[PDB]
Amino acid sequence: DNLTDRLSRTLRNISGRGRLTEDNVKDTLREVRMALLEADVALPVVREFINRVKEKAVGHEVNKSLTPGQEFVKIVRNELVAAMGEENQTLNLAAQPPAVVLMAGLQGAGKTTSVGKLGKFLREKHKKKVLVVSADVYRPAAIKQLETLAEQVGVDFFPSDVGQKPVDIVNAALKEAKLKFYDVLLVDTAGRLHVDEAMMDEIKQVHASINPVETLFVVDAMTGQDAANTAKAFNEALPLTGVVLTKVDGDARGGAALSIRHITGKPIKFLGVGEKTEALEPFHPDRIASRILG
Ligand SMILES: Nc1nc2c(ncn2[C@@H]2O[C@H](COP(=O)(O)OP(=O)(O)O)[C@@H](OP(=O)(O)OP(=O)(O)O)[C@H]2O)c(=O)[nH]1
Ligand SMILES: [Mg+2]
Repeated sequence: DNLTDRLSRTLRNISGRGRLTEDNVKDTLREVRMALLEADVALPVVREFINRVKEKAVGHEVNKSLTPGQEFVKIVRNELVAAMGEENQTLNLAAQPPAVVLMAGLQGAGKTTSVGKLGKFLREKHKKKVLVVSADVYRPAAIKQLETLAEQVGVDFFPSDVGQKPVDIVNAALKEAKLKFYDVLLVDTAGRLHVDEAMMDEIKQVHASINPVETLFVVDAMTGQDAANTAKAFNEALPLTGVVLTKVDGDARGGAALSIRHITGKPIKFLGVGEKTEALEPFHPDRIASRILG
């Protein structure tokens, strides 16, 4: 990423210094603010991050250590993690089976792909008997896409077709999920390229009839700051439990990851890091912060 190089260079010079002047701390923070802003991180997030470092990096606290540069570096890390999220947020599949995970996103965010990815993760790493279904009757080849995905990853597919109504489709799928003791039902959805009441009304009807335990917004990382604004929109119309940030491999900037948790107020739970089925990665903020700073 270009954020990783910029921050790592700015921090590296400070680490060696055995004492940091207040001007030295202020100058380094201005360079950090520019790097995050250049990475499409939202100003509300950058502003709060810089203020939190400044308060904790007062020279008295930083200069007390024998490695003041090191102490400053590791404040920046701690506050980056705080912005990206709280520890690891997982899906609650511990409630009454079947566990319904309803997935939303605008078209091309990668929700259908992510449906597959998640089903492989739940069966392989959690030994969950999984069933998936598609309420995207607007594109026919889409339903097939899920079907093909479901066999590559080894979950079960509940069939649907163009003529039928999304509410009827998920009601059938839950009924069936109960009858064969499935652990989770993942429910794919249609996307409209914009968060419009047309899209929200359909999701909220599905959502209402099927009481999902997790509502996951799939958002595309290479839309940068829009990802947070798009998810803040869906969240305002129908509350989210988690976000899946897809196409992280190609962004090369970041910012959606730093921005989503604080703009939306809900966590990034998963992270799409490849076109392949294996490329789903639970979101651990500590690991991401470490990579950004080296
Ligand atoms: N690099 C990368 N790509 C991802 C990731 N997740 C999804 N994609 C890509 O997103 C594209 C759209 O996926 P869909 O699953 O159809 O998205 P949708 O359900 O929201 O409509 C796919 O591209 P496609 O159909 O192969 O081509 P195109 O649609 O991009 O033209 C897929 O390969 C990811 O984590 N990393
Ligand atoms: Mg689709």
